[PDB]
Amino acid sequence: DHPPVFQKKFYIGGVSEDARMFASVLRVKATDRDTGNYSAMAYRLIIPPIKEGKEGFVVETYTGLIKTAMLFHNMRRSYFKFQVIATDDYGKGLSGKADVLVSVVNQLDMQVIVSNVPPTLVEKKIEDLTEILDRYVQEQIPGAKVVVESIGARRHGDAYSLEDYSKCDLTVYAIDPQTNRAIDRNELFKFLDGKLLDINKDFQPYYGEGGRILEIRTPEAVTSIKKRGESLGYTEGASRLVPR
Ligand SMILES: *[C@H]1O[C@H](CO)[C@@H](O)[C@H](O)[C@@H]1O
Repeated sequence: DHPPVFQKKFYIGGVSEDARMFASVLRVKATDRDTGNYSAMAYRLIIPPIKEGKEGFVVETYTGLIKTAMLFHNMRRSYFKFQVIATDDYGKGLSGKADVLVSVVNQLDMQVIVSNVPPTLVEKKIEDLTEILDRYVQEQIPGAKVVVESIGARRHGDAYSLEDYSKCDLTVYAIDPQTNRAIDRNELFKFLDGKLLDINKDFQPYYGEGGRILEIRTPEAVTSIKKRGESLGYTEGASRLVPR
């Protein structure tokens, strides 16, 4: 008689500082090893105490969806290590467990993947596309996890203020469980841009003929942060100050 087994031993996710209350973070799932059943699994989180009556995150008991339960203003680099449990038979059966890491980021952690297909196409296939991106990042940083911040129209024009809904801006970041924070955005750029032709070939079954990533770019918000004189420090190979 065997306990529920989570599909991953370790779920990694992220939230941005501006995430709304009860925003989706990630979904967990456990099944019975012998039958594959999962229709009666009750999911619960085990989170350490948080100040001020905040609860951090909740999980939908019967769907496994983890959602935010507090705001994350100014909390870039905060991290939440907790557990999720699954108990079969609506709580009356055996239990399994997995670890969870959620890291807080902002636009200083992100890169924009620009594609020549509409955002609805990218969104529809996002699970398969994220898994491909994971593979390339994990070759450089084992165990890292790519997270999708947003999928939208391609931004362009002055200050990237115009929207082209026939193309797509896919804003991503990656969380490193060794550091409990995001991978440096310029390292993330190097990982993706350096393999852009290989990633494009892997994306072909999903983007269709003629579809490809056009470029990787840094969010416009990063330029606004430097103009305000924030997060500026030393970086390697340059005398110009770049936001951290
Ligand atoms: C809730 O929705 C987010 C995206 O909005 C997913 O990334 C997550 O896995 C869950 O399905």
